[PDB]
Amino acid sequence: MNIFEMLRIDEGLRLKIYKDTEGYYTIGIGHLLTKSPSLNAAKSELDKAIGRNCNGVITKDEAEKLFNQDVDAAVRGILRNAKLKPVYDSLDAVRRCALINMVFQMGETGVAGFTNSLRMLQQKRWDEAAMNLAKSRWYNQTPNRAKRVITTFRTGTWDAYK
Ligand SMILES: [Cl-]
Ligand SMILES: [Cl-]
Repeated sequence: MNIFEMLRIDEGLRLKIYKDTEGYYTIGIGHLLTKSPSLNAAKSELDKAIGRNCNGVITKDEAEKLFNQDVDAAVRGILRNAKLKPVYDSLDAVRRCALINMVFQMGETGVAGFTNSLRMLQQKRWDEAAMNLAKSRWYNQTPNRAKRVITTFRTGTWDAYK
């Protein structure tokens, strides 16, 4: 198992513009296009991201390209973030993937706001951090996915995904 496989399971793959769980226009493997209510704005953002007239549809290849970009951006973002970097540095390989997952989903900023949880992960207090992570909007809105990420942090293994 690796980050790509992990995220492919949590996000799915769709080749046509769709609304995410929060109602935002998205495509491919969890690639947010926009938070605007306008399908056109979405369609516009899409073409700009692909560089062609897409008419709201893309190919698999294109979906995978956006995915590679997004994963790279997430890692780089973590590594640039004063709050995130130290946490990342302190973790083992598996749990690092869990932190990338959260960043991909919620943004650097979003994750950086899980102050208490971050401190606990940094102190290697697995069970405590898991419980704290659970007390969040995130957990309440997408519980199955949250639970998978949380178990990953708790155990340090890929069991939730197997
Ligand atoms: Cl809560
Ligand atoms: Cl879910």
